[PDB]
Amino acid sequence: SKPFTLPILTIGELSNSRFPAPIDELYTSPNEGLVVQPQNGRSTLDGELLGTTQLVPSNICSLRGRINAHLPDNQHRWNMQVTNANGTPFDPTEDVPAPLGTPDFLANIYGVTSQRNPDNTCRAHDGILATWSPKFTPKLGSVVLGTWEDRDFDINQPTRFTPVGLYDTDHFNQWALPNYSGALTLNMNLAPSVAPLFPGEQLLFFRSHIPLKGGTSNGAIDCLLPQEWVQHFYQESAPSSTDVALIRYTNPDTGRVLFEAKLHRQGFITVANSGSRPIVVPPNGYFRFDSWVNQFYSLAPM
Amino acid sequence: GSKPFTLPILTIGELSNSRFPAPIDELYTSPNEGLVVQPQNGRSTLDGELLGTTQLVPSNICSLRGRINAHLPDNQHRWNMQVTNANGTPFDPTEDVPAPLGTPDFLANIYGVTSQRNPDNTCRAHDGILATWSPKFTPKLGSVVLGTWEDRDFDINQPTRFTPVGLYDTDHFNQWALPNYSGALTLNMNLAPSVAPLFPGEQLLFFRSHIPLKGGTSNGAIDCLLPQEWVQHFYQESAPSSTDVALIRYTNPDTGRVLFEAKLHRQGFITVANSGSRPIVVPPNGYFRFDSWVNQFYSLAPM
Repeated sequence: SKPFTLPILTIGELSNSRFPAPIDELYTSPNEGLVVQPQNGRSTLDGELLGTTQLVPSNICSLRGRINAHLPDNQHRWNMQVTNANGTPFDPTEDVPAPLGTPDFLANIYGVTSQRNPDNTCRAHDGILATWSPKFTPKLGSVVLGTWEDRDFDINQPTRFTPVGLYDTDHFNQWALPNYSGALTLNMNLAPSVAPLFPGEQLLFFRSHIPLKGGTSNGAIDCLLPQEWVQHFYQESAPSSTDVALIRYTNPDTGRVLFEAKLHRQGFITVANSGSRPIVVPPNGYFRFDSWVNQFYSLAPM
Repeated sequence: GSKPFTLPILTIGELSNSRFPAPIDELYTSPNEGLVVQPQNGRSTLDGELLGTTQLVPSNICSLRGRINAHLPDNQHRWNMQVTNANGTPFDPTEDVPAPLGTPDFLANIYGVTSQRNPDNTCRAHDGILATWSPKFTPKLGSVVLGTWEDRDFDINQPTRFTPVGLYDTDHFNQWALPNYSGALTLNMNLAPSVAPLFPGEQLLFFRSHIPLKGGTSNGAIDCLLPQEWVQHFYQESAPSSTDVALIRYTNPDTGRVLFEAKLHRQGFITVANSGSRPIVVPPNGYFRFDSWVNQFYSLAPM
């Protein structure tokens, strides 16, 4: 078989796969009572992308298309038809939950909506992508973008939303999926929920504290795999010999090993740990693949 | 045996700009008559030695982070920021880089958002400008100025980050003009070298993005020598280069149909046999594949 590998990347060299941001720390938590089912940053270990996951980092939580209308309310809102990169409208019959890169959490996402016309005249206005809105219907090919009172966009010109962070904390829940087709509809083609199946284990996350325009929050976005691991597995396509890869967080200069973890075939990590805490790792260290083990493998407790 | 050199399996719609956070929109070639082409982001040798200000994390391209340390005494709503490493230690100007890694490598009014989060999780963010042409843009000395608008304030000595979005306007915009990383009347140091064709009848080939512009008229073109994914691939692979020039061919893997060929130079840039300034259209499913080690005297099939 083509041997399985992880990329040689320290924590300061990793990116979040659910929001455009550097990884700030590793984190573990029980997430009691919640369903953990992110749709970005989802890949099998042998490189099959899942959910809404795609490879281009600047397309994470970005959508593009053409603005088609200014809405007749007092909220300064603009409807956008979502397109592919070639300008063709999104096809709702594609077996994805939503256009690739669509945000996978409820929030008021602060960002900038920009346009460039064929004659190279441009405009951009900061504002909000409300992923909880009844008119957030990206699987139907349309979303609404907000800005402020005095701002206009051009109808039917190429349009892009660049995400920046959270506008505020209203509606923010990183583990609540949007209704990709709007109210009273079921999401489809989802990457499965993930949970520890072995006793004494918790998920391990790659955490970013993303920007927040106003309010009080740690802004935590937890991904199952950093974007670089998604990219690596996609390129490598190494066969998964068992359901679980044993990985160890290692300092390459001294060989000192900090802890060990289970990297599951479906693309997430578990550790033997209790409670919600940040993990501190050596700045020069990174996970190394050790061996393929079985699901009942007992990890050394952190 | 030596590890074979390879390019990643990535179509043009799967590539990223290495000089600005943006997808690649097209390939582009140009003689760039009379200009010195010397970008500092998106620079790597084929064997994976990063050069200039190049670093691996895509969301850190044209970002700076640190701690705001002063509100400046004019009507311009400008804030001085001490640049830091991720752990909060100040940037060390004696590091043999031109500037902190990921620092912008072109003159512009860059539109973005400056955000803060205090230890007690209280936050604030305000849009505004990073003016890389300003006398106060001195990232190699560990400080830059950030603008916002009236009656917007930041906390002194709290963690701060600038997220770039695009161009604020076109004033001072020149993608091939390097900043003065240490300010007025200083020389830039530790630069990745300028690049140009070495063989007659060739031009550079660029991976081009049209980045956002807040107001004005411009195609917003940012041309990189290597997409960010190729920088990332070479860094991981570290395959030794057998000669100074790799012959690469833009190929559709479904049919084997080859569109054109190019030279991928050891120092990390591409040339093609072409004349004139024009975008290039490629098959959506195609990508460059490494064909063979040639050398600089290899005569390319004309595009």
